[PDB]
Amino acid sequence: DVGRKLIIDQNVFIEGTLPMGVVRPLTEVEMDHYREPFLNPVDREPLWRFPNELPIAGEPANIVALVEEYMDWLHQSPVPKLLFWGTPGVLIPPAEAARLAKSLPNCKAVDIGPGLNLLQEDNPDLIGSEIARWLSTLIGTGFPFDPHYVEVLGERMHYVDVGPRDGTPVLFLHGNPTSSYVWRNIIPHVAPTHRCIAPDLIGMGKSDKPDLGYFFDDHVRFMDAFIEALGLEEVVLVIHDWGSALGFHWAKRNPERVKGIAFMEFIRPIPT
Repeated sequence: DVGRKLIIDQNVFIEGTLPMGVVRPLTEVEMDHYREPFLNPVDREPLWRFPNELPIAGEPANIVALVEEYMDWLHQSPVPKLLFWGTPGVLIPPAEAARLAKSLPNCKAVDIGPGLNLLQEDNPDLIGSEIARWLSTLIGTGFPFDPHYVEVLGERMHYVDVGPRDGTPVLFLHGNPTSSYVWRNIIPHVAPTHRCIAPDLIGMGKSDKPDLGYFFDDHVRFMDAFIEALGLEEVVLVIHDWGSALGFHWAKRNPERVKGIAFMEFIRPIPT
């Protein structure tokens, strides 16, 4: 497979596909932070498995059914929702995003303007502040955060933990091919009032990277165990890309524990 050779050996997903998910040009110091987890090609299996797990034309059936179920849940749920989107987008066209805010119950839409997939890198000030104005009702290239580590299923996962200890914590779930680094400029707009937790997915960021196939079920197992390892009860979700698949799948299974979902460029079944 030549496609797999480019993603694994030539790192095309990091050096090519990821810059095509941001409208503005990144800097070499920002790209160094996205490169650092995947310096060794043997650590790049998540970069290849994630797009091969996308729900496209009814395959893979296990993902398509899972995503259909939480999309069905989201349309039935009264949980407050906040939907960011940009033009032209990547996973969500601007027309389908605005139509989704109509159909979803209790959903506020936010036009961010210019955006592809990494809307956090194009306009982190609108996203972080509109989240803060939303939680009330209920640029930096470094990573200035203390590394917290918790043992999960025999492996060790890294996460960001800032903000007050009381109240409802806010769980930030990144996607492919990022890490908690993608929330570095959103978190400061929320940390002064609400606890902010931003884990790195297993095999990504600073978390441990075992010899796994890194299917979606692998992330589900590790993210379920992460949330119980931290002792989180009720949470607010801020989810993006494949993190939205984890966030929505966990919210569908534990709807009484979710107080609000802010999402953008999320996972949905694609007919063609």
